[PDB]
Amino acid sequence: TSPPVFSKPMDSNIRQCIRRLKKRIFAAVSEGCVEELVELLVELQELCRRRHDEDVPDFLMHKLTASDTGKTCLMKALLNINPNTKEIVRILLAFAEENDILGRFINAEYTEEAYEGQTALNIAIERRQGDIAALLIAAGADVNAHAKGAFFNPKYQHEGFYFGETPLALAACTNQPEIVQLLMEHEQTDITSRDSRGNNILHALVTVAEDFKTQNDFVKRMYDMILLRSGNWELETTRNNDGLTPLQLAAKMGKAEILKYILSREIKEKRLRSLSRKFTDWAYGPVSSSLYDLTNVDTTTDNSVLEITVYNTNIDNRHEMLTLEPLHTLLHMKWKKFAKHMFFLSFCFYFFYNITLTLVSYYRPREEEAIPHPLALTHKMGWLQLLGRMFVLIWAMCISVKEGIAIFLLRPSDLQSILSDAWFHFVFFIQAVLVILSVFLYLFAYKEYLACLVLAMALGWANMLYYTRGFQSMGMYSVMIQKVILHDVLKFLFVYIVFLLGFGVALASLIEKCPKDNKDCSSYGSFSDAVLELFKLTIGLGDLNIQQNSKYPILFLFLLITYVILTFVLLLNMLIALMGETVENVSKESERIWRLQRARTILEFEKMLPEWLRSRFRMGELCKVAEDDFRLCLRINEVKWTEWKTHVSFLNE
Amino acid sequence: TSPPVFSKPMDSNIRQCIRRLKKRIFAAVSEGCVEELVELLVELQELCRRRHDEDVPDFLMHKLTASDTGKTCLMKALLNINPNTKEIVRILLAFAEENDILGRFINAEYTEEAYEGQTALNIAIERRQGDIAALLIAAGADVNAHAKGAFFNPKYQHEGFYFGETPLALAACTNQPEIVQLLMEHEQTDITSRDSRGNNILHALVTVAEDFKTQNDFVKRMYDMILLRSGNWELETTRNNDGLTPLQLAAKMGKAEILKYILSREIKEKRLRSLSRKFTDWAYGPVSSSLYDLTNVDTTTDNSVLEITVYNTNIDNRHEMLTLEPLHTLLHMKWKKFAKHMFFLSFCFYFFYNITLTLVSYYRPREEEAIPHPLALTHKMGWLQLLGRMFVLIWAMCISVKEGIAIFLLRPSDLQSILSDAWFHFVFFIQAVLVILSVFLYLFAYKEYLACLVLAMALGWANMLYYTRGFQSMGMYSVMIQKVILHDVLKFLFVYIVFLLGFGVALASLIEKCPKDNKDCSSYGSFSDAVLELFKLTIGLGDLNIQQNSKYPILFLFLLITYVILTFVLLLNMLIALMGETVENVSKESERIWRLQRARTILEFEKMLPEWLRSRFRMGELCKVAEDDFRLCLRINEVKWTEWKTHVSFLNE
Ligand SMILES: CCCCCCCC/C=C/CCCCCCCC(=O)O[C@@H](COC(=O)CCCCCCCCCCCCCCC)COP(=O)([O-])OCC[N+](C)(C)C
Ligand SMILES: CCCCCCCC/C=C/CCCCCCCC(=O)O[C@@H](COC(=O)CCCCCCCCCCCCCCC)COP(=O)([O-])OCC[N+](C)(C)C
Ligand SMILES: CCCCCCCC/C=C/CCCCCCCC(=O)O[C@@H](COC(=O)CCCCCCCCCCCCCCC)COP(=O)([O-])OCC[N+](C)(C)C
Ligand SMILES: CCCCCCCC/C=C/CCCCCCCC(=O)O[C@@H](COC(=O)CCCCCCCCCCCCCCC)COP(=O)([O-])OCC[N+](C)(C)C
Ligand SMILES: CCCCCCCC/C=C\CCCCCCCC(=O)O[C@@H](COC(=O)CCCCCCCCCCCCCCC)COP(=O)([O-])OCC[N+](C)(C)C
Ligand SMILES: CCCCCCCC/C=C\CCCCCCCC(=O)O[C@@H](COC(=O)CCCCCCCCCCCCCCC)COP(=O)([O-])OCC[N+](C)(C)C
Ligand SMILES: CCCCCCCC/C=C\CCCCCCCC(=O)O[C@@H](COC(=O)CCCCCCCCCCCCCCC)COP(=O)([O-])OCC[N+](C)(C)C
Ligand SMILES: CCCCCCCC/C=C\CCCCCCCC(=O)O[C@@H](COC(=O)CCCCCCCCCCCCCCC)COP(=O)([O-])OCC[N+](C)(C)C
Ligand SMILES: CCCCCCCC/C=C\CCCCCCCC(=O)O[C@@H](COC(=O)CCCCCCCCCCCCCCC)COP(=O)([O-])OCC[N+](C)(C)C
Ligand SMILES: CCCCCCCC/C=C\CCCCCCCC(=O)O[C@@H](COC(=O)CCCCCCCCCCCCCCC)COP(=O)([O-])OCC[N+](C)(C)C
Ligand SMILES: CCCc1cc(O)c2c(c1)OC(C)(C)[C@@H]1CCC(C)=C[C@@H]21
Ligand SMILES: CCCc1cc(O)c2c(c1)OC(C)(C)[C@@H]1CCC(C)=C[C@@H]21
Ligand code: NA
Repeated sequence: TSPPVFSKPMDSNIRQCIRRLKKRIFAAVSEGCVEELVELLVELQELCRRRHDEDVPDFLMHKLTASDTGKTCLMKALLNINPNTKEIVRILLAFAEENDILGRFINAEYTEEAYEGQTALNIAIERRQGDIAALLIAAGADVNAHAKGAFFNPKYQHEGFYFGETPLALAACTNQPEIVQLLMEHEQTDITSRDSRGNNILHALVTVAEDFKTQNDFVKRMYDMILLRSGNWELETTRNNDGLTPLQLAAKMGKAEILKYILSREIKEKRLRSLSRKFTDWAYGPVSSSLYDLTNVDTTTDNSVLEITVYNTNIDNRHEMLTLEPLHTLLHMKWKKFAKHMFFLSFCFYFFYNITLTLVSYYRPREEEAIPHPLALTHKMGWLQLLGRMFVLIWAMCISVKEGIAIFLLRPSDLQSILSDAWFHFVFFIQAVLVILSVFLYLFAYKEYLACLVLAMALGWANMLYYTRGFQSMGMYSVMIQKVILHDVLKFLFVYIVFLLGFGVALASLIEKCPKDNKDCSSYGSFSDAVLELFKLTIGLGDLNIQQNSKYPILFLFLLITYVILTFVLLLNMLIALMGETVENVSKESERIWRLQRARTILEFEKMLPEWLRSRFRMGELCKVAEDDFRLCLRINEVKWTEWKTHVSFLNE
Repeated sequence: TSPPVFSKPMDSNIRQCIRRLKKRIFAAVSEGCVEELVELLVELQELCRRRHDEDVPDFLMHKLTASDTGKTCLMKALLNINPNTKEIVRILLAFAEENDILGRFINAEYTEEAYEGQTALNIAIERRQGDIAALLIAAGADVNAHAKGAFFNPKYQHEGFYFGETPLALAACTNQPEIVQLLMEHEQTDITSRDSRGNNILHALVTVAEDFKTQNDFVKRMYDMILLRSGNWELETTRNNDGLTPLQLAAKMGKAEILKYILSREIKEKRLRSLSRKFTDWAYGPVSSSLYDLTNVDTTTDNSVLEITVYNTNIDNRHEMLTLEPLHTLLHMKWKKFAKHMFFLSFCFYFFYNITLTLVSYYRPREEEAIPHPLALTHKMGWLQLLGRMFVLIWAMCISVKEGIAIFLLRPSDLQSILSDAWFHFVFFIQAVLVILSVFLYLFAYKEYLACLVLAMALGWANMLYYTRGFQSMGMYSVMIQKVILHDVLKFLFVYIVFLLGFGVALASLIEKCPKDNKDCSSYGSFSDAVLELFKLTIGLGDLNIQQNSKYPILFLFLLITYVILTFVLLLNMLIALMGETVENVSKESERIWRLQRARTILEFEKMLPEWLRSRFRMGELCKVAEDDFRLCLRINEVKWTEWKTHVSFLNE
């Protein structure tokens, strides 16, 4: 989108159009001027020794610090890498040593609010200068820095560089394993240290990964190395300010590959046997067992990876994120255990509810038809009453409440994206409200119950099409009728409704008054009649040259002909082309959308259950893995024939 | 297209079917006849020494020059390269030295008007003969040649070989860097020298480049080498006879890659720091700043690169030419600064104008309907008058003038290509003229104002569809409704209008006169009625066997059936197939056309502004780059995540 905008830049080589010794020093450090550096430092020290001792450190720092932002000559030298930067770095460090300012000088930080908190080690590590990083780390550097500020903590991507506000995080995110090892070995580096939002190095690595495989073993390898060399089950347990762990964060942001690696991370090497989650039990060829860990990947605690992966619509990579067992096996087990039967019961109850509405609407023509009303509570009807009158009115509320909650909990910015069941949550609620209001209307006198009851019946019969997601083959349609009617038949109206309006008045103006023939006498009378006739022309009912027309018959005929040739073709057969394109696009992608909707329904029904039954319908055992650990489990026996065949073919040939 | 045609050819090995010593010499130089060369030259010199001195040079030149075209034996020898051309070249040069004709002989030029002005050095350089080129350059050659004539200066491509009419230009355009260096080092070669149209070597290189990347670093590398070794900011400032610089010429002709290279040419090496246009300020990973130069790339002077890139329709590579910052950033800044609000104001004013027209046309049925007229100037109506009567009539003129200018400035051969906003410039003007003429008609008496007013209202309501280019999603339709109606529903009529005419008279001929039944009595009466009934059959109203038919009922029924099966299908459902193909073709290419039209609108509105506001809405600062230069600037902070990630992955692995 639009380029981001920042305050004063870090290093401005090209001076804009908007004290001597400091500028001399900055220019000298910018390029290779070793002799100039020596002379400038000599004269600077001679000037410095002109006053009392206590002001020597402050004066030296002020002379070597740019008051505009707080930049130090060392940072300028590091930023402008030249084939002889090492010598100037050595000279500056020695000069700092002379006056005993090897401290603050090294650990200098910006002052401008944009790049606040930066330090020399960050710049040294960024520019690949590993040797300078080692020198600074040894001498006096402070690894536990925090590069806060807008530039290092943008509101979103494409507006800054977020890496973790820590030298170790920057080294890991810029693919510098050697610097990572050097920093980790140093005792001062505390690996677990949340910086700004709440993020240990693992979260920083997760939030800069790629959404798929291109060639990058970089992020995955760095994450694995950090987790291993850490040697503790602690990094993957911390939480950020929003309360997420690296696994949950990877699931939420949509980074599929880190999630895949971390769900099934196996450590064959002995003596760890605890940071893994895929304890393999036995394997005899194609058949392979496993003991995947469900400690935080089952909808129990509050925010299991499954719920975050299913109930989020920001990303569109979810189709590959639900075949990353134990997610797939969990969904299958729930579906075959407690979610299909509830789905069928809901279908049957809704169908009988609609049939009851219709049979108390038409079969009996709502009554004897004298001065009647529907169900209400009138007794003395027996069998048809206690079922017909009650079951509807009760069950209607049972919907109005449930969906009423859903719309209340609907998050607009995310859930309004269609294909997230909102288009049905609205219609169910509208139908229930219509039935309730239909009853309440006549309940006083209000003889208008009909319109509302008929609207409710029509909406209910139309919405009963929602339940076609239970069958795989006839499940795509329920998506098309949405995707089309909000992608090709809604943006199309804003075009059509122009022409129909345009010619709607035009034709209505050429007409001439003929009250003489006892009535209208002409097909195109008022605006409404002209619009209706144009619509019937668009669908096709008939036309003819209308008499009683003034200022021309030819103009009227020409206008009608051009409307017909401009709407019945070249518009309708263009909307149809767009509709065909949309159907083709959303017909190949049938498995993904259907499976996603089935998962959403399964999770919704699982939530609907009470705590008792849900506790009964748990999955897993109490695996004892390594000498202290009791973690949940899910024994899933996988079988892979093609993979085993290709492996054995390419192995022993 | 058709092959080009030239006059007498350069070298005619195969004599056509349409003095001795000259032919002997030409034949000897054609192939390897060293001994023949020696003998012929000896006898030629013996003959030459038969007369006085003053005629010796002229006689020698005449004997060694072909009067038909002016070709010299040296040029013939160079054209027919043989494994022993060096020896004959040496012999001819020595012989020229003997008689002191090492001048004119070397600098010989054609006489035929087609290949006029050519010289030996051109032929030597073309044939890869670098050594011969060096020899000629050393001895007496004239580098500052001009190879004029039709063959070297064709009216367009595929009719000649245009390279710059200069040995240096030919060497650079035939990928001969060594010869280029040899010529540049020679002091006589003046690099800046416009030849025929006005072209320094840079323009010649720009006008022979490729429109995209295939493998050719050739043209770009040669351009870079010439510009660098020139070492001055002068070549990119000259102008041709049409007043364009290499940057502008590259933009106009459509060569995208040279434009891309020259907009963002960065010279890292110090001591130049002035031929660049991308002074990079700082970079800390993905985030990168820049100081792109807008000295001649902003719509200020008269013909900035932006205007030439947007307001030209000859090429169709523009879609990649508007993502070559600072063009894209300039467009974004203008759009978010002063072009969106004007667009919305125009939309609102046009919408209210159309609604006023409609409400003074229908809502009031144009009046009490006794003997009325629309707005005119009749007073004593108050609120509805001062707005209804004035705003339209005034605003109409405000359109008729503006569009009236546009059509006047419309260049036919280029702008008539549709998708260049002509299809709307015509309709707006027609609508305004119709409103004005509608008023002026009745203004005397002329009770025909209706037809014109209704036409104006219909056209205005239809054209209000123009404003759908402001929204990205609903912006394609404004292009579909043009492409389809000028590419599939216009070439289709010339077919349909045959059948409807063909059967139009045929069916009208089998009818028989029945004035006996008080009136027509038969559906297919005159030609007009038959045509109308056939059209209604095509769209669908109804049909039946018409009585009162002579010479057969069977023939009439067969003709109608074959028309229905030949038009209602196999023609309409073929136009629909073509329409679907066009919609599919122009639906994928939605971003490009919409962005191009948005850019055109932005530039048009920018032009519309007065000098004051435009001066207020400038962009850039007064960058001071290298020691003398004050040039405009545009600080654009770019961010590239994927590029940085792939670079770092492939760099330190
Ligand atoms: C008698 C007359 C009155 C009758 C009244 C009865 C009703 C008559 C009804 C009439 C409407 C009929 C047409 C419906 C469709 C039109 C488009 C639309 O609705 O949304 C569009 C605008 O996108 C949005 O997100 C809109 C959100 C609106 C609601 C926001 C609620 C926020 C507060 C919280 C809620 C508070 C509680 C609210 C409930 C109390 C959707 O388009 P999109 O976003 O581009 O979709 C993405 C599609 N894609 C993913 C394929 C790309
Ligand atoms: C959501 C998508 C679908 C939309 C709906 C579907 C498409 C469109 C709708 C279709 C339904 C059928 C037609 C409409 C209903 C009839 C009444 C009506 O509306 O118009 C009435 C008046 O209005 C006009 O005459 C309109 C004049 C031209 C359009 C003006 C638009 C701006 C309105 C003004 C803005 C001012 C702003 C001022 C600013 C300074 C018609 O008068 P009538 O002839 O007496 O009525 C018929 C009576 N009869 C039949 C008994 C004889
Ligand atoms: C009551 C009866 C009378 C009514 C009268 C009222 C009007 C009635 C109207 C009737 C016409 C209705 C049909 C319109 C479309 C037909 C085709 C067409 O017009 O151009 C076609 C011919 O291509 C051209 O370029 C034609 C240019 C013509 C104008 C030249 C003006 C030159 C002088 C300067 C101007 C001087 C001032 C002029 C103004 C004063 C366009 O086809 P194309 O070129 O192949 O298009 C490329 C498409 N592509 C890029 C997708 C491939
Ligand atoms: C731009 C694209 C769209 C084009 C328009 C749409 C498609 C075509 C048009 C449709 C509109 C409706 C029909 C036309 C209008 C009616 C009048 C008419 O034109 O014909 C009249 C005469 O002409 C004929 O009878 C024509 C004979 C056959 C075609 C001859 C073509 C050459 C013309 C000659 C060249 C000579 C060259 C000589 C060289 C040596 C018909 O006579 P009529 O029956 O008395 O009229 C009806 C009267 N009534 C209804 C009151 C009874
Ligand atoms: C006869 C008809 C009468 C009514 C006419 C009503 C007309 C007025 C309606 C609305 C006023 C809107 C004003 C704000 C938007 C300005 C344009 C804009 O921002 O476009 C954006 C694209 O936009 C999209 O990509 C959106 C895609 C969906 C468009 C749906 C249009 C539906 C029309 C009905 C909607 C209303 C529904 C309710 C109607 C009652 C791009 O612009 P940007 O983001 O600013 O660009 C900066 C960033 N960028 C350069 C990187 C892109
Ligand atoms: C023998 C093998 C057994 C295997 C395991 C069996 C399953 C597990 C055990 C039991 C099933 C689940 C028990 C808890 C029910 C909680 C309420 C509930 O689910 O409400 C829901 C369903 O509506 C009902 O369930 C109606 C209430 C009674 C359900 C139990 C019937 C008796 C058990 C009969 C058991 C045998 C059944 C035999 C025939 C299949 C409400 O949904 P809704 O109102 O439609 O939602 C409206 C909004 N929406 C449409 C957008 C979603
Ligand atoms: C207004 C209307 C009134 C009537 C409404 C009647 C409605 C009731 C009709 C039938 C009840 C069926 C109950 C059992 C099936 C449950 C779902 C199921 O199993 O789906 C399976 C997919 O299914 C397919 O892939 C089938 C594809 C063809 C579907 C055709 C539907 C025709 C509808 C008419 C049919 C009846 C014809 C006769 C009608 C008189 C998948 O489920 P699974 O296999 O259990 O999943 C485990 C394995 N898996 C996860 C790996 C996949
Ligand atoms: C093939 C597809 C092409 C593309 C689509 C094209 C779509 C075109 C859309 C719309 C145009 C179609 C015609 C609409 C008007 C016809 C009725 C009329 O004119 O008058 C009638 C209504 O008169 C009124 O004043 C009430 C109008 C209420 C709105 C009715 C349309 C709502 C459509 C909402 C659609 C939402 C759909 C959402 C889901 C998609 C009655 O007036 P009358 O006739 O004089 O009768 C006398 C009775 N009276 C005295 C009581 C007045
Ligand atoms: C607070 C933040 C401000 C940000 C910057 C604001 C913008 C910059 C500042 C100012 C806007 C530009 C000023 C110069 C206008 C020159 C004339 C001109 O543009 O004519 C054009 C528009 O028509 C008009 O502009 C009508 C004349 C009055 C415009 C100014 C209104 C008062 C300022 C209100 C300011 C607040 C507005 C608030 C609501 C948006 C004529 O176009 P047309 O006739 O349609 O063209 C016909 C042909 N065509 C259709 C093929 C093209
Ligand atoms: C589905 C699509 C298929 C493909 C397309 C197929 C297209 C086919 C095209 C055309 C053929 C369609 C039929 C046209 C004629 C019908 C009227 C007639 O015959 O007579 C009438 C006109 O009589 C005249 O003499 C005036 C004719 C003026 C031209 C009218 C058509 C202009 C179409 C321009 C279209 C431009 C479109 C540009 C944008 C696209 C009246 O005669 P009558 O009936 O005897 O009534 C008695 C009245 N009278 C006494 C006053 C005479
Ligand atoms: C089948 C796909 C889901 C669905 C269900 C509906 O109830 C309706 C649907 C779509 O489309 C709209 C909103 C245009 C209908 C309006 C009126 C009625 C009678 C029903 C509405
Ligand atoms: C919507 C695309 C732009 C557009 C605008 C128009 O005004 C018209 C358009 C197209 O098509 C033609 C020229 C066939 C129409 C003729 C008659 C009328 C009433 C309008 C004409
Ligand atoms: Na098709």
